[PDB]
Amino acid sequence: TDAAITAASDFAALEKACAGRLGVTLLDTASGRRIGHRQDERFPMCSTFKSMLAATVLSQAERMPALLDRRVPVGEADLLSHAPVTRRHAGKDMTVRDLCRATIITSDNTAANLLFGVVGGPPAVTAFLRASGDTVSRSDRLEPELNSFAKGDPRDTTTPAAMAATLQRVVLGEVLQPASRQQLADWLIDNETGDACLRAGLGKRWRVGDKTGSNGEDARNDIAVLWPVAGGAPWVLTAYLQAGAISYEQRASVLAQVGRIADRLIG
Amino acid sequence: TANAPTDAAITAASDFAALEKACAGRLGVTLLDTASGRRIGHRQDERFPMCSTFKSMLAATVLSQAERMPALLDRRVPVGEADLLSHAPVTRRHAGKDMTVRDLCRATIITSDNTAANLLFGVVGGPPAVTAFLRASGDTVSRSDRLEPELNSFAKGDPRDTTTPAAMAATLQRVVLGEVLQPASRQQLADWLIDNETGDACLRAGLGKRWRVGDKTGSNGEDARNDIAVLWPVAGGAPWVLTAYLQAGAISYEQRASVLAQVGRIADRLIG
Repeated sequence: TDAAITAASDFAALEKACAGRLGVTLLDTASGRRIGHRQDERFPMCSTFKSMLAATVLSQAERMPALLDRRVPVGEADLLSHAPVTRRHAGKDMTVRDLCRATIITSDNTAANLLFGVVGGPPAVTAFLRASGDTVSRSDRLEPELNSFAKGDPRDTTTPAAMAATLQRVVLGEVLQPASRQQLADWLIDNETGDACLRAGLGKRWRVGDKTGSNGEDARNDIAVLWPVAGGAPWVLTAYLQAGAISYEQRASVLAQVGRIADRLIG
Repeated sequence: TANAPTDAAITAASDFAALEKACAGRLGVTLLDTASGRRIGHRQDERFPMCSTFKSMLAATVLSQAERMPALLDRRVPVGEADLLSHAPVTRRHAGKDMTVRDLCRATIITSDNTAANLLFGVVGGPPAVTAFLRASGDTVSRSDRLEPELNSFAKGDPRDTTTPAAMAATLQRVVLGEVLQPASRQQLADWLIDNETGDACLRAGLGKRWRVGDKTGSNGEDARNDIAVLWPVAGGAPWVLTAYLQAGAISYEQRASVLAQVGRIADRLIG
């Protein structure tokens, strides 16, 4: 129940309260120390992969800067469910840069597929991940098929620990040039879809950038970079959950509770 | 001339003059057919406060300068706690760090963000740079004079930060649809207008599905509520421009939006 979610003082109790499978990594970027729960098990990325699709675009634009201003057409036939920004531009076109922003802050699925076309598909995103040092996460399909998950099928999956290390390297490290990583961070900070997830459980001391993901079966995820507003080293927090026995809304509550527990662990 | 305006009298009005009488206000409208140049309207040459509608031209000014220094759009500007104003829905998230000029442009068009507008004035040379851009584009009427939030103040006979419906309609045509900016600039500006999030209850509420609409609103805490828009026919054809400026202090803030929605309904009937 809702009461059991709210009473949970550690990740195992939280997982038991929703009868699900929860994967979490909390990473202190100053020390490299991590606090995890099932952090090496695979979970479907769902829309959390869009953060790295955008990063792949920025990385390609470092060698061809006009790429971000290139315009790609949006057709009525390309519209998928949940395409809030691209739907306004059907019959005309959008810049690659505005497609990146849209796919991160509203999770627009049509934007994502158009950007896959621009960067060279799931192999391009996988190549960027490997190049960045991540040998675990992988992109294999487009929207909306990538949201499918089956135990033992590693397509479009990551682990909480791998994704936390990758967020650190790509958003905070040297994989991208400073201008590119700052643009990516700003999009994560402007995210609109995560207000009921990790952000709901985190206190005012953090500036948060995050990207959510979900599918229609049982998965609800949120990955985040937390910058201390007062200054200091950021933390990274990834949270992946599969819990088919509770409602969509209750899955957000579980993620909010992850944020509350994490905030206590950092102190 | 209404002694006690109601929602019902507003939605019953079928022409601009009757709509003005129903809300006991002062309404300025210009509906411009870009293919023939003809205009239909009301008080088209009287001055009204721009309020936030000027941001469309602040963004156009930035783009015009960036055509000559392209790195300008990627320059990052710090957002300080001290820069934050009451309406800062996007810049509040970035206080203590910085934002690109391009993202500040986006924020000031599609939200109520006033801090973004002041940071951008710092980059371009202030209100005088916006006025100079307007003059070079052929507008001899519109003028930018003050920073936020003072520019939203209006007094009869004080022309600071004002325009007229006819002047702004012509300027929107030249800037959004014409050759004042380079194609890539004008398309970026159109896309920001199309993405606007503050105007759902204003002109858009009165306009039918046959139009793709970009718009920019503006209002103050006294009696002004405005919305300027470019209407592209989804099926294809020539766009129309519609500017609407309202002062109506006898009705509530929410009812001022209803008056603009009714302008939209009337206009849609007039275009046929």
